[PDB]
Amino acid sequence: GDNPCAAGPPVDTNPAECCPKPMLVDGTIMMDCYKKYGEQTKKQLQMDGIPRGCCIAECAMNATNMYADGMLKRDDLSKMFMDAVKDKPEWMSLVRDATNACFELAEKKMDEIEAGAKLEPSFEGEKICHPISGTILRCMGMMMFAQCPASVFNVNENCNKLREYGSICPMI
Amino acid sequence: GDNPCAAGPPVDTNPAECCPKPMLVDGTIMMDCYKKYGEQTKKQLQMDGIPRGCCIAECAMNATNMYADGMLKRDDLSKMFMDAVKDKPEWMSLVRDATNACFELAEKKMDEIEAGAKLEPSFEGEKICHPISGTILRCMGMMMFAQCPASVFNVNENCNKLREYGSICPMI
Repeated sequence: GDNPCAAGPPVDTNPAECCPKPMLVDGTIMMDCYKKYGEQTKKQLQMDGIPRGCCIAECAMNATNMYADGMLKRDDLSKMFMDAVKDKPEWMSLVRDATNACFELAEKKMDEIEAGAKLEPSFEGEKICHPISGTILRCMGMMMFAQCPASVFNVNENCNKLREYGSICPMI
Repeated sequence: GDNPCAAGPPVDTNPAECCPKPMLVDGTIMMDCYKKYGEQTKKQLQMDGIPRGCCIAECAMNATNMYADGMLKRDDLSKMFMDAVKDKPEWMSLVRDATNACFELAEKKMDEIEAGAKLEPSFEGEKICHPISGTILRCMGMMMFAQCPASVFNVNENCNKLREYGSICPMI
């Protein structure tokens, strides 16, 4: 009632069911990528200090031949993204916008990412990946929840409470 | 296991319990502003067309003498934000950046923001707000969840899976 942000989220609500977000990179690559590098990233998530590069993310960008020499091909990556939504126009609008946001926003933490990229394995079999991918690939993902197309959003008592929670509460 | 983003989040996990995010605007002001314009804002989420301005935010930006003539006082707001977290240096780093991100992201969607300010009330008794207030503060609100200091975050099974969820699932 009075305190919605006390309550927390709606219980059995899946944001992908509330919002059918598209593949900017093929869904089966990430399943593969996660299963490969999921266990490590979940550790690295709980580490302090300089943030460690997300290996799922570099593994995915490698596969699509977008990453090379510490470099993600922004130029090539965009169109790669533009092509996914050739089939869903309501998303075309968002993705274009989100791209330069993610990239130019990534430009702010260049010095921290540059630091993140130089690190050595925290234990046996830790793969040190360049964090740039995971910036962009997380950034893009978070971005697509945030401005879900009014045309694609799944509306219901739950998903409404869900959109309502996430929309109002962060500032509350 | 393999698909964590299938399972969804844990149900009884508060993102603010996992991260006791600071009040940059008095926690009780938002209660009032929410209590006043809450029903109205929850409608506008479901409305189409040009995005409608968040009034809670505008009301809060008013009360703290930050909103005036359709213009948010960037300088004073900047300064107001430090004053909240002067007592939490672990947040200062974050707060400064989030300030400039939120503003500069708002710089991107200006022509879209401008349209929202010109709209006409959809019926009897709609109060129309400038979307800038709700823009910056929603941006601001999500950011500190997003960059919750490893020093501030509560470590436990839930809060850890939760973090694990939010970092990895958006990109899947």
